[PDB]
Amino acid sequence: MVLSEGEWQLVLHVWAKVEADVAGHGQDILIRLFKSHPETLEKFDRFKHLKTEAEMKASEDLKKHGVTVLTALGAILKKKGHHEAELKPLAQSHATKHKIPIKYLEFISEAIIHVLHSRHPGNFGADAQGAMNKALELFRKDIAAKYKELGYQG
Ligand code: HEM
Repeated sequence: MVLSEGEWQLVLHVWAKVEADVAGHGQDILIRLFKSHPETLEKFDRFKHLKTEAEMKASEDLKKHGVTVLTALGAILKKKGHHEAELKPLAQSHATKHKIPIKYLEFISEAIIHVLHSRHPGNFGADAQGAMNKALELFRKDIAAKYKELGYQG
């Protein structure tokens, strides 16, 4: 796939709003993912035990991980499609160490779009949401292709 420049602009314009509060968005997004798809919490041997949303909100470790995830995702989006380098180490650890199925990257893509929609309705109308979905599908497609080369296509 190839996004046009206008689509990238819509993606980087709402992302600049996320970046005003990286740790708060990270929390929202991971909690929305775990609530929606509790099976994904099992992949975290660190958080696994968190039983409620209140516990999740209070977990300092969870919030740090959220900042890690978003920082890496933001560095990938800012490349505007030229992200091969950034993807390599990410696809190797998720395919060999963590073992995250493509299906779970779709689930978090959904949680990212839900949260931007709630927190930025004015910078996240239909065209901007289509552009963000297109940028995340691109991301999932390049990752999936690297999974296959690494031997996982999981
Ligand atoms: C936008 C998608 C994602 C990005 C950009 C991302 C990024 C990262 C980064 C940068 C790290 C630390 C470095 C590393 O281990 O590679 C990480 C660790 C991890 N990620 Fe991903 N991740 C994403 C999605 C997921 C999803 C969907 C899950 C599972 C449901 C997941 C599970 C984990 C786990 C198990 C770790 C290790 C956490 C800890 O033990 O420290 N990741 N991820």
